[PDB]
Amino acid sequence: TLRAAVFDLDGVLALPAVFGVLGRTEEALALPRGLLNDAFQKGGPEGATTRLMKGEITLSQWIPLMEENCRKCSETAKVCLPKNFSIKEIFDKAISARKINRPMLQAALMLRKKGFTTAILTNTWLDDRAERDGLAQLMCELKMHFDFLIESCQVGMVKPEPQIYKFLLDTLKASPSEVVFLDDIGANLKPARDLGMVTILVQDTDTALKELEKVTGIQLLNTPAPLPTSCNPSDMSHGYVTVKPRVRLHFVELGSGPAVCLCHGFPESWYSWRYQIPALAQAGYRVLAMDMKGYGESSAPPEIEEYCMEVLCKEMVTFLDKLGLSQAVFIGHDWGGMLVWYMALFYPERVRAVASLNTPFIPANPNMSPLESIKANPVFDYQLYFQEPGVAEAELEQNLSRTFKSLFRASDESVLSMHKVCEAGGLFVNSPEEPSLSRMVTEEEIQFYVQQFKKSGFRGPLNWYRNMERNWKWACKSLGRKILIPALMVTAEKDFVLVPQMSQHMEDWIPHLKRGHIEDCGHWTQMDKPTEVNQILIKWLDSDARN
Amino acid sequence: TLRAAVFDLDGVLALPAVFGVLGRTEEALALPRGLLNDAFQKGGPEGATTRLMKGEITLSQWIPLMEENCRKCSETAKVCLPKNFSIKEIFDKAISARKINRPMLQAALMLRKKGFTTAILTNTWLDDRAERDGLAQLMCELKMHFDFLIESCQVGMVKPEPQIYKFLLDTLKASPSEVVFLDDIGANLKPARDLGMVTILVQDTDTALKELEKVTGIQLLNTPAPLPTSCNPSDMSHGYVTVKPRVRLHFVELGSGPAVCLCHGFPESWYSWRYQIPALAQAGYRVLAMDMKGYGESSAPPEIEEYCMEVLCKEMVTFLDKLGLSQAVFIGHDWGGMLVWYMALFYPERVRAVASLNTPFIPANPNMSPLESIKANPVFDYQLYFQEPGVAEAELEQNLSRTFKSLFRASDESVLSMHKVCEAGGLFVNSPEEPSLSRMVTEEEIQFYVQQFKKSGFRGPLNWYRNMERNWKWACKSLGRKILIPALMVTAEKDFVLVPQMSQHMEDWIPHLKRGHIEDCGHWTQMDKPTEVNQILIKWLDSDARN
Ligand SMILES: O=C(O)CNC(=O)NC1CCCCC1
Ligand SMILES: O=C(O)CNC(=O)NC1CCCCC1
Ligand SMILES: [Mg+2]
Ligand SMILES: [Mg+2]
Repeated sequence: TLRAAVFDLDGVLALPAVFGVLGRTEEALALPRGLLNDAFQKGGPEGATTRLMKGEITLSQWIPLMEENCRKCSETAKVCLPKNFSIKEIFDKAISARKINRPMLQAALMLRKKGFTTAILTNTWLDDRAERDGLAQLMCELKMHFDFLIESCQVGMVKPEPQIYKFLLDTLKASPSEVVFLDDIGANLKPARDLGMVTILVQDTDTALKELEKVTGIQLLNTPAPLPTSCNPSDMSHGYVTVKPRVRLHFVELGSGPAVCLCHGFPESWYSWRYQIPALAQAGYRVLAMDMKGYGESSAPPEIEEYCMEVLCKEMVTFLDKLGLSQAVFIGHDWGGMLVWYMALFYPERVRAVASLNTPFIPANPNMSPLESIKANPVFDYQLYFQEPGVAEAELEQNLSRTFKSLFRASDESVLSMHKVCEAGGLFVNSPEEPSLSRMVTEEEIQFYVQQFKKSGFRGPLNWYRNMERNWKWACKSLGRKILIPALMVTAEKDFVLVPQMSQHMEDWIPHLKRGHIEDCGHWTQMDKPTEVNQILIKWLDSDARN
Repeated sequence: TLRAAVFDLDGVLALPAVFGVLGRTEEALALPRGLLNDAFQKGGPEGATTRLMKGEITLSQWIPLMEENCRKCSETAKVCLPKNFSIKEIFDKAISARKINRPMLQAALMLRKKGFTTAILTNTWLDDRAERDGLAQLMCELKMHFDFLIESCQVGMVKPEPQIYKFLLDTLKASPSEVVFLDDIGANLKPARDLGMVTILVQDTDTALKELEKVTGIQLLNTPAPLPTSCNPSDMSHGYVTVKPRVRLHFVELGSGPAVCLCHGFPESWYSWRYQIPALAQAGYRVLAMDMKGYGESSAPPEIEEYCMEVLCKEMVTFLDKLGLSQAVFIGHDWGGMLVWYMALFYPERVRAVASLNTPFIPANPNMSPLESIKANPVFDYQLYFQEPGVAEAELEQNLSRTFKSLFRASDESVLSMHKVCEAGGLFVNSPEEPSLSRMVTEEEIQFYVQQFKKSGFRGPLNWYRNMERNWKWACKSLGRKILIPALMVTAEKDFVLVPQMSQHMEDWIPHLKRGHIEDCGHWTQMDKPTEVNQILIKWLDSDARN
């Protein structure tokens, strides 16, 4: 029956009710109980506040109009008002004080995730205060999590006025019988019920939910803590920068603030950051999730030299150059991590801070060459099998779906022998033709990667592994340096190829290196433990990158 | 003969020579003349500074190494050093003190603009200081104005070492005989001359130029002040955001900082901002030059309603939503200006500040309808001729090249009667088939607009003029409000359709409205007086938007 959940802002998705603050201001200032609220609701339908609620006048225009009310109302009850009394000062404080009632927003999401059409019906105003950005940001966040957002000062109708409820109904394209309306104000519930909608008086959050859980027959309370917000490719802003005649890099941009450039690994995409992209943005940053040269919508020249670490790095400096960014926080995973370490070693000027996940910085050995060293570690055997051009491509491209479902797996799921790969003659030689779906990725998520690699295949990506000798000779130029800029090394316990023990000597080249670890975390960090990663990175960015 | 000009950074394109500061530090601190410089050049080819110059060690690694030198050198001349002596403190100050020697950079540009291949050959270092961003930004600017930038700490060679000069020669793809090398250090000139290159000892800027002007046979000195920097479309970063199922907006992004959204007018493009885009970026902002719905790479649905002011505005709020921007500075011209005024009236929350060029805010008249009002102003007659769908399209699309060359003209150039257009049955009825090339635009610039309008034509753009009634009824909803957020109204003297006298009553609806005017400035402001516009907007942004 029910198919729509509509939430109120002040007192439901947002607390504490910017409203309530009035009652406290009075108690606080020992003012006649209701003095402030009466001046607020003064004029009723023809009130200054009702106007301000219908978008007739701005909040800034209202404040003075709401001051007079505090004098008239004070003139009736035979009272006064302190000298430092400020309606502005009061509301700015009340508003910024209000925060997203997390459990409520989550309850809303759940409903949506299970077929419900969500919407926010609220009696708000046109905020032109200097601190208006407060609201702006709060909404900037809530907005995305709801199909609709019906603002009073926008639709020219406020709440109890039935008109708006017909509007809501008509907007949702649903009849009262299949809609749940939650408000903290009783009056706003009647019109709702008179239409025959399920209404819930939201007093204490937990109870409202109980009723909601009840009426909707979905478990909203004491429910497992979700995964961070994932972003829909088609809703993202896509960016393209030509760094060289035949090379254009594609990236997804979201947020404002210190620029944080995310460089995924092999064989991934910008999408590999789908969980930290909103989080970090929301965290106060301007996230630039890259599509590393050779992947997704980025250029993939066939040439192997085109993917040596030096070239790749210069192109990233150029990417910044073209974008007008002097610096930028570089956070990389897998190959991306290798890339950002060399970005801090050759372009400190452009790297605001450096951070790597799984990939440890290990100064190249002046004597022994890469090929030799790699051969000295059964786990890296897969890298040798990536040398012969075409060979690896053929297997990986054979069945994209199977390729990604076989790769992207938790540490406990495995299904890909990694020891004797060159020996087995293949990476999948003894793997299922139809691998089970990993916990980390949904069918869609995998198909996204598929369509992406259908463009340029695995030749470009694989070439990242085909410049060992070159990258080595380059790295040798930096054997005298040291990472002195803010750095963070996040290691993942259950990563059996990029084992944490490999980063134990990093502090020698990176003295003030900070760290992070993650339990039961396979190689595919972003996907495996998204919450932990966002938490770890934001904490670090906030203390070392925002400066 | 000459075809290449290579400039040194410290002492040529950048002053005052971060170097020289040493001599002053000594004089300042009454230190034995050269004490500090000797500790600096200590070790010669095998010096700590030579290493740091070849990229062997970072500046941060060097500082301590350069301190010891100040003790050894002080130990020889029988001297000491104050307690608050800091090599770090000294250099940070010296470096941020250095600025782009404007006349020199300009001289360089000129040369390039006249066929010269320019390049910066410098003995720099890997700056990993906390204030490294200083250099980063200075280079971020110089870099673009030169074909090449050969850094010592990057190429593994410092200056006098001939190797680098062969490198320069080989990089420029030119022989000594056709290259001019300018340095403030004599030693760096010999290797140059030994190759047979024209060298110029740069002491005082003006003289160096005189010699340069001489050797190159091009007037570099006392030459007219150029136009701001224009941006090459193919070098710009392009962004795409889908705001609705069938609507994707295209924009050009450059810079970092408060987001400033530029909304061009009819019939233009993001390119109409080609002069303020770098300037503003360089000014400390994140410029987002839009391609307004109906233009360039943006979607152009045929529907007329799709271009009413309300719809257009919601889509801009969505553009922000998708980009993760809570606010944004909206600056518009012509129709764009009309758009940003309504953006401040319906979405104050999202507009950090509002600014308009030419277009004045004029509250809609509750009684009289648009059609009627417009008919009451012979100059607006052109707008009536834009009503009948197809008609205007046919003429404007007939000859794009002629269309734009006829439109984009200084106030003194004219060539398009505007009075009786509906009467003449056409906007070009008595205009040349091959209009002369305006001072404001080069042939290429015009052809850019052409190729752009070859995509969606003039139907989309023209529809902006086809929603009068609708926009009117919408505007009436805001007749009670007022623009209380930071606003700037820039008027152009010689604009005969959007005359300055039309903005004389704005302060009534926008109390704290700031202003700007421009002399002899036709309608096409961005193009007519680019310098004045950048100056006006940056001044305002810096005091009202950066806050
Ligand atoms: O480039 C590096 O330094 C190390 N890269 C990897 O370990 N990549 C994974 C690819 C997928 C299978 C596991 C290893
Ligand atoms: O939209 C408005 O409010 C006013 N627009 C114009 O004046 N546009 C120009 C187009 C090219 C010819 C001159 C007028
Ligand atoms: Mg409420
Ligand atoms: Mg010099």
